[PDB]
Amino acid sequence: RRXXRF
Repeated sequence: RRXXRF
């Protein structure tokens, strides 16, 4: 979630 959201 962190990576795609960022």
